[PDB]
Amino acid sequence: KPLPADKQIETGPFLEAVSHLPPFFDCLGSPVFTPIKAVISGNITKIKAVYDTNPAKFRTLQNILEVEKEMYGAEWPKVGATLALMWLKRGLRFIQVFLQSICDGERDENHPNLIRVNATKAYEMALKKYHGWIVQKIFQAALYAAPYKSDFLKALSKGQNVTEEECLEKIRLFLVNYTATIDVIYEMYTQMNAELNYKV
Amino acid sequence: KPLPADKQIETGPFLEAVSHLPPFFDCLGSPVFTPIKAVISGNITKIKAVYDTNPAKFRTLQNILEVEKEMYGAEWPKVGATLALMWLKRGLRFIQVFLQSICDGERDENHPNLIRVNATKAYEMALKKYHGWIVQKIFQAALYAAPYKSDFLKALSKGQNVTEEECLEKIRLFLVNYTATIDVIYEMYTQMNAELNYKV
Ligand SMILES: CCCCCCCCCCCCC/C=C/[C@@H](O)[C@H](CO[C@@H]1O[C@H](CO)[C@H](O)[C@H](OS(=O)(=O)O)[C@H]1O)NC(=O)CCCCCCCCCCC
Ligand SMILES: CCCCCCCCCCCCC/C=C/[C@@H](O)[C@H](CO[C@@H]1O[C@H](CO)[C@H](O)[C@H](OS(=O)(=O)O)[C@H]1O)NC(=O)CCCCCCCCCCC
Ligand SMILES: CCCCCCCCCCCCCCC
Ligand SMILES: CCCCCCCCCCCCCCC
Repeated sequence: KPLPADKQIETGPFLEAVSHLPPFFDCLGSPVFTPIKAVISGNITKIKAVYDTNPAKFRTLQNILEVEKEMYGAEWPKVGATLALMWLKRGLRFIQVFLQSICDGERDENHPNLIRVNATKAYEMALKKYHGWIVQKIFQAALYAAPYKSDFLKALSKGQNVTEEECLEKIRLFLVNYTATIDVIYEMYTQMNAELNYKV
Repeated sequence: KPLPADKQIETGPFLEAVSHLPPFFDCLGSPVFTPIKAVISGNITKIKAVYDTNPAKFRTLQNILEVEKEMYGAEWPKVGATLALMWLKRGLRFIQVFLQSICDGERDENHPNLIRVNATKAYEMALKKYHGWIVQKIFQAALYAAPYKSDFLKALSKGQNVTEEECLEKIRLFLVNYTATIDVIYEMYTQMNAELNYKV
């Protein structure tokens, strides 16, 4: 759904929406992506657990950061749902940049059947800042398991079997409100000084 | 707790016990192990979700396999809690073999400060059969992140700071009922023809 004019992101609906994302990792043709599915689902579960404690107090994502800042003092933002959402958003941004790169026709002219270049750009823009050497090396190894472009687009078409062109048009439309929402989440972290820059 | 004479493993208590395991992965000094934590926690969550549907019908692990065999016909055992426990047990066996290898004094004489040889033996005995090439390569990369032996033993001592010798004695005692329990789970899969041998 489009953002409301005030740009507040309702937590409940957000959680319902993002919970559709992990199952797509089971559509990528490689069990290599199972642990990624699980880590993202863990972030979502942690945010849901906090929300469920008091759905009014945590009605919006903005409320989560505001309330937790007040609740946790010196340990914040490296705590609670603020931390879980900090990581979740990085995964959401990876997906944004990846999909946008594919839709924008970016490709390796000698491997046009792969999506490695798109995944690498997304990784650099969303995650690499926060990863040490061994994690980067595992990402590089995992790229071998990334699906062929055609197979990837087939994972997104609801089985239906449309053309690549039709699939990409649907992704382009999806990206409008998706990108807008992720941008608001990033803005909130920035404006609240809630972003951390430690490496894993 | 020791096995009852009839060797039935009560599901509730089992779930309570195994839920202590994922947090140990956060004590290993490397965020590389977070996705492993998450995958194991996912197995546990899936078994708990089935159990919670009907705690009497699923009172024991044996009941889970028996009931699901009857519930799911041709799709079983690649379904439900049977599948989740099939994978969980492989992780439990890895931990068994790893700990036992350390306790038995197995080491690489030119890297006695590492636990790579112990992890490799555990991997070979518990998981490698079920992993294709890229997953094996990721395991090998991840070994770089494995803690030094001293640090690993410090993760198990409840903070306390005992000698390595004391830590290993405690692990040896732990392994008695742990190994017995995992052996019963493996036996159940074998006797029910519930084991699968597909690779990921
Ligand atoms: C052998 C086969 C298997 C396996 C593995 C293959 C792929 C592995 C990719 C390597 C990169 C991730 C490895 C490490 C991940 C995690 O360590 C980090 C931080 O994870 C966070 O850590 C926090 C504490 O600092 C809290 O515990 C968070 O927990 S919480 O409780 O606060 O919620 C937790 O998520 N998450 C990350 O780096 C985020 C990664 C997002 C990934 C987005 C999709 C990427 C798609 C890539 C396509 C190639
Ligand atoms: C960049 C930094 C990060 C990341 C990654 C580092 C380590 C990665 C290790 C690679 C091996 C695991 C990679 C793949 C894992 C998973 O694909 C498999 C099957 O996973 C199962 O799949 C089933 C469908 O077939 C169901 O979906 C199960 O879901 S369910 O819903 O049925 O419950 C699901 O668990 N589990 C496995 O292979 C089990 C692995 C157990 C591991 C035990 C501890 C190992 C300790 C090793 C010490 C070195
Ligand atoms: C190698 C990276 C894989 C990224 C997984 C993307 C899954 C989410 C895609 C959601 C887009 C839905 C568009 C509707 C057609
Ligand atoms: C590199 C493999 C790491 C294995 C993680 C083991 C965690 C579970 C250990 C439980 C043993 C508890 C003994 C009590 C002192």
